[PDB]
Amino acid sequence: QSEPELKLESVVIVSRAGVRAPTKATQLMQDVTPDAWPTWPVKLGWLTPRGGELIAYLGHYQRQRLVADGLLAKKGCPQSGQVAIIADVDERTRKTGEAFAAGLAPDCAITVHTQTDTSSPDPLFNPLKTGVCQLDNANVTDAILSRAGGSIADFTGHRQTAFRELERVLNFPQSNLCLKREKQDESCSLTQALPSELKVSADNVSLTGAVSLASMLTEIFLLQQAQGMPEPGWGRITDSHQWNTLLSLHNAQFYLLQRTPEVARSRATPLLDLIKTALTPHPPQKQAYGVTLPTSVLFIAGHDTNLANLGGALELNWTLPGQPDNTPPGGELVFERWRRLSDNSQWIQVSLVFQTLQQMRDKTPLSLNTPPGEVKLTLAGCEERNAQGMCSLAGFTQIVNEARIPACSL
Ligand SMILES: O=P(O)(O)O[C@H]1[C@H](OP(=O)(O)O)[C@@H](OP(=O)(O)O)[C@H](OP(=O)(O)O)[C@@H](OP(=O)(O)O)[C@H]1OP(=O)(O)O
Ligand SMILES: [Hg+2]
Ligand SMILES: [Hg+2]
Ligand SMILES: [Hg+2]
Ligand SMILES: [Hg+2]
Repeated sequence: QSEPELKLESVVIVSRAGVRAPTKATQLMQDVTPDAWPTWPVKLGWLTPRGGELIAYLGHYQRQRLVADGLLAKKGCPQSGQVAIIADVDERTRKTGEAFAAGLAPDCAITVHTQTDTSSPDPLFNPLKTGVCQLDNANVTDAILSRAGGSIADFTGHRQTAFRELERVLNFPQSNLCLKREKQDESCSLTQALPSELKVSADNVSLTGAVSLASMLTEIFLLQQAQGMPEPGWGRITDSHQWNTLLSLHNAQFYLLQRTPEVARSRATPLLDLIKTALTPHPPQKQAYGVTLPTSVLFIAGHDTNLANLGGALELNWTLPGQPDNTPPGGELVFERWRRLSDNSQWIQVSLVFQTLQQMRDKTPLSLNTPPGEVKLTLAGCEERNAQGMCSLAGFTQIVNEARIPACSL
């Protein structure tokens, strides 16, 4: 029987938090629709129990997957430290780490380590906001505008079809924002009523107006769907095409603010350092978060911006068949180090593991038989590859060292 020529030696999963209630409920959100937003079973921004179950499924899947690759034992709790879990201080990320452990090894109580000070943000997930490093305002401004085609106006102008789809879903024409508008000489328009401007500072970047609103609203519609609510978008979202059109507004914002290299590299450096050190073979030692690296499996509960920052920084591009959100709740950026038995050389494979929107809607349990979606990624900047398209450890290490911003390391 043909035997595998590669042996899995280490896995690093950067995961976005699972399904959660929208993070805010502003007046603007109510003014763009005459309808009422459906309420959620948990506080704003918190993980819903269904979201935890969905993450638990991925945890269950990963356990089966890793067992077949012989990295984890089929029975019992993983050895001490064999599995390490790190999470951002947010309630949803902490709970996502807990839901993953529960699914990976039920009743095994794998600790979910976070920064000790839980009332302060963790720079690992955003060194910009905590002041670890700064963005070059002038350079970032030019890079974002450049990728926008010169202006936000031209950017949004190319996505009016998607904006009109959102307006339709919101029944925008019959909203307070529309009715109480004075310049009623022209038709009501989200992009016109809320001009979008690029804001750039040393610690942050943002798009005001319709761009950021549309990006948040469409994500909420996705959240309603994944949460299993009766009629997302008030029943006005009836087919896959509409889902894609709507979410494209969401992916569009991330393309500008989170994938742009001038922002991504800085914002992803701490995570790049962690990932590299965890994937690089070396003597174990209690490190950051009280975790010992390297180890078999490291699961990091982060956010969608983290996945996008890492994609931009590593030049990893992807689209997820069945999932309109490129960085969906529970989505996992998976890094694996495989050793080639023939010569003991080290290789790194990157992929994006995720649940399709329907698998979230139907809350379908996962397993090797019913696996979640998975896309094998290709590091666009890697030259030295093996038969299976993986990048050599040296190649990967070169890519990370050139991408990271030293000034942003922790
Ligand atoms: O960590 P927070 O301070 O609570 O900020 C959150 C978080 O963004 P980050 O990646 O910067 O952490 C959400 O991302 P997830 O944790 O869900 O992965 C994002 O939600 P979306 O981008 O998916 O919509 C949301 O933004 P939003 O206003 O659209 O809810 C945003 O909140 P802020 O805009 O206030 O920073
Ligand atoms: Hg800890
Ligand atoms: Hg280490
Ligand atoms: Hg996202
Ligand atoms: Hg998202």
